[PDB]
Amino acid sequence: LDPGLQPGQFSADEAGAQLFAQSYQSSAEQVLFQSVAASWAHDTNITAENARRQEEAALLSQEFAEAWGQKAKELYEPIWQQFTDPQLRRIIGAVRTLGSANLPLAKRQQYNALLSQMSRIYSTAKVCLATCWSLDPDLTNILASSRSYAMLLFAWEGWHNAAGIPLKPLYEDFTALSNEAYKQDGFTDTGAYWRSWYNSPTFEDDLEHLYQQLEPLYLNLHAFVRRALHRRYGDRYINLRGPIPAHLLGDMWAQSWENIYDMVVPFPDKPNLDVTSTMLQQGWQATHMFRVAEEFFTSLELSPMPPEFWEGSMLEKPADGREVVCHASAWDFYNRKDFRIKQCTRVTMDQLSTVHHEMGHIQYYLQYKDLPVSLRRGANPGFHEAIGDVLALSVSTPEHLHKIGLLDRVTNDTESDINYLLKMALEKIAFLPFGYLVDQWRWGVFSGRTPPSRYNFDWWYLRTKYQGICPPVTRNETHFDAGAKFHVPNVTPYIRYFVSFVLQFQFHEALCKEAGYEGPLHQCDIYRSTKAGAKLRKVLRAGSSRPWQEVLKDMVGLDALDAQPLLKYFQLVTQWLQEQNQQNGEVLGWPEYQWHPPLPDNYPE
Ligand SMILES: *[C@@H]1O[C@H](CO[C@@H]2O[C@@H](C)[C@@H](O)[C@@H](O)[C@@H]2O)[C@@H](O[C@@H]2O[C@H](CO)[C@@H](O[C@@H]3O[C@H](CO[C@H]4O[C@H](CO)[C@@H](O)[C@H](O)[C@@H]4O)[C@@H](O)[C@H](O)[C@@H]3O)[C@H](O)[C@H]2NC(C)=O)[C@H](O)[C@H]1NC(C)=O
Ligand SMILES: CS(=O)(=O)N[C@@H](CCCCN)C(=O)NC[C@H](CC1(C(=O)N[C@@H](Cc2ccc(O)cc2)C(=O)O)CCCC1)C(=O)O
Ligand SMILES: *[C@@H]1O[C@H](CO[C@@H]2O[C@@H](C)[C@@H](O)[C@@H](O)[C@@H]2O)[C@@H](O[C@@H]2O[C@H](CO)[C@@H](O)[C@H](O)[C@H]2NC(C)=O)[C@H](O)[C@H]1NC(C)=O
Ligand SMILES: *[C@@H]1O[C@H](CO)[C@@H](O)[C@H](O)[C@H]1NC(C)=O
Ligand SMILES: [Cl-]
Ligand SMILES: [Cl-]
Ligand SMILES: [Mg+2]
Ligand SMILES: [Mg+2]
Ligand SMILES: [Zn+2]
Repeated sequence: LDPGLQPGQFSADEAGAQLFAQSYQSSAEQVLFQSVAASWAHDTNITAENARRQEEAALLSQEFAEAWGQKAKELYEPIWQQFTDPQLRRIIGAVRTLGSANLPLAKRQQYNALLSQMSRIYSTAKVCLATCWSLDPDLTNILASSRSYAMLLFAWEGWHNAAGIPLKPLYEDFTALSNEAYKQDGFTDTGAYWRSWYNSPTFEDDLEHLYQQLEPLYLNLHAFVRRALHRRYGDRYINLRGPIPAHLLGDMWAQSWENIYDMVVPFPDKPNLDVTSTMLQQGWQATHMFRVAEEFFTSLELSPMPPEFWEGSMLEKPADGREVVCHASAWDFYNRKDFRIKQCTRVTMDQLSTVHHEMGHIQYYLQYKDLPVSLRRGANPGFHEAIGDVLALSVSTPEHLHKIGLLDRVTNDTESDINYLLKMALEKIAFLPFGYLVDQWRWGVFSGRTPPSRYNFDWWYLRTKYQGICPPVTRNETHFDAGAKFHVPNVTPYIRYFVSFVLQFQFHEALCKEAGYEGPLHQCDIYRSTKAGAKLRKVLRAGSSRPWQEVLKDMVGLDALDAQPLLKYFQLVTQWLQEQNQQNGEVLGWPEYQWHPPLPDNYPE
């Protein structure tokens, strides 16, 4: 470790810990920068050489964490928990938590190589027929636009086999090393460390209680959509009392159902609220999508994207041969200057939402860039996920789409409302069970309740339990279907997204009220509300300097996650779907839990 970066001397009392914390953060900024820079260099240009440089950058961060962490334990381990300044307790408590830097050097190298190899498997997997399809755009477009059961099945099976199977041995090894590292910091397993970010002793119970409120909305949406699919695919491929085959819902993971809106829209004679075809007819490209998203942010008197963002970002998939990680991402280089998005942008309405999601991450980075590096985080990780989704809620309204030229026809009637709320339910309510289950699966793997011998059995137990889907071909434990979802091999926690899909409606309600809007919540558009912008800016500028419960109280008037704003938003369609399902004599749920569809006659082709 370079001499500039090593801890010096500090007094073993609270006053010395303040000076230690100040000096830690000054050096950490430079270690953060070299780490982000090396991760960026590779994911936009996947080469063996860039992988090696990234592993070397990771090893430097471990050296730094060990040096300062051992210094913190030497001076403050028996006393920091009683320090009077709560912000200091948070920083010292983090520095004493060494993470993978607890691992001896050989195991650090093994850990870092596993993360590199797991990333590469996921982001270079292909499905082959001589010629081969990538996840993004090829398989993504098949799942979204094909209505051929056998083609959808070829893409779904091809992807899950190609990405999952080779990951399993690596994921087993990663899990053990990760647990070994965090156990030395005092956590029972890695999942307990991840959950600690929310600083709530009742986190898991609080989440389960939220899901109990939301589940009836999902069950009714599920039953209605299953009926719509039955009308298209027939009684052989859809069981009206069983789980939906997992490849028919528009998305590789059945996690958003937006793409099947045309099969479920209740009143197709009203305006077509999927504006993709109009974006295509009008010639939108990726740069238009990012500039329109930026202009929403500046309409609120939030910050434009700086030149470094436009000069450095990757906004389309390279067509010059390179392999890149196409999964969208937003980067803080921790130098207060460089902030970038990497997105393999496609010209679609749901991608326009994704652009806003990613720019929300950038806006957060811009607003807290001058805090100490350890406070340059969301008030909790769910806050970071909600920012862009909140703006996108306004952007998707038919009223806003009209303003930006994407929906000529204007209507304000009950049918048009049901159409819009149904479309939003396909995006937001359908996600909730998936958002919830992914880290239930991973928490059980980290705790050892789900050993390798049950990775897929327990995955599909949860997928059926919560989402009411089933795999369309037979799976066994050589399959590793969790590993075919980006966040598993890339070791990105997922419960942040369940939190953010609830939180974003709490934010929407608060901002709409601040903007002076007095209509139905689902028709609010906060565009050009500088008062809403100022209220949002306060959250963004706080970073993680204050407990999330108190930041939330200042913003929305309550100190807890609450499902009521989401329920208020959807109330009209919640009532409508319940009435429709009763009228159609639906079974809510999937009591034929064993059912799986047959194979097509000529399968594989
Ligand atoms: C789409 O249309 C709706 C409905 O419009 C009303 O209903 C239809 C059937 C016709 O009668 C229209 O002429 C009506 O306007 C619009 O929602 C209404 O928006 C207006 C604001 O533009 C709202 O009026 C405000 O309401 C404030 C709150 O008071 C209400 O709340 C009490 C409970 O405390 C409730 O019981 C009562 O109904 C009150 O009206 C009030 O402070 C303020 O001064 C103003 O009166 C009205 O409440 C809205 N109705 C509903 C049902 O939400 C949408 O704005 C319109 N959308 C678009 C995009 O144009
Ligand atoms: C680690 S980092 O430096 O690279 N920066 C992170 C953000 C740091 C936040 C600070 N803690 C990052 O960029 N992460 C990538 C991830 C990508 C997306 C992702 O996976 N979304 C989940 C769930 C989801 C969320 C919103 C939505 O509307 C629909 C689905 C998914 O698609 O399954 C794919 C497109 C939308 C986001 C992200 O932005 O959150
Ligand atoms: C687990 O499954 C693999 C994959 O076989 C496919 O999936 C099964 C669930 C089943 O539906 C099979 O009909 C599918 O072909 C099995 O490995 C394959 O076994 C077949 C024999 O059926 C053989 O021809 C292939 O070479 C094997 N490999 C592949 C990639 O297909 C495996 O035997 C199953 N059992 C175990 C314990 O892994
Ligand atoms: C990709 O990485 C290699 C080194 O691995 C480098 O020589 C090359 O310039 C990079 N390409 C781009 C477009 O940055
Ligand atoms: Cl965060
Ligand atoms: Cl999280
Ligand atoms: Mg789409
Ligand atoms: Mg989608
Ligand atoms: Zn995000």
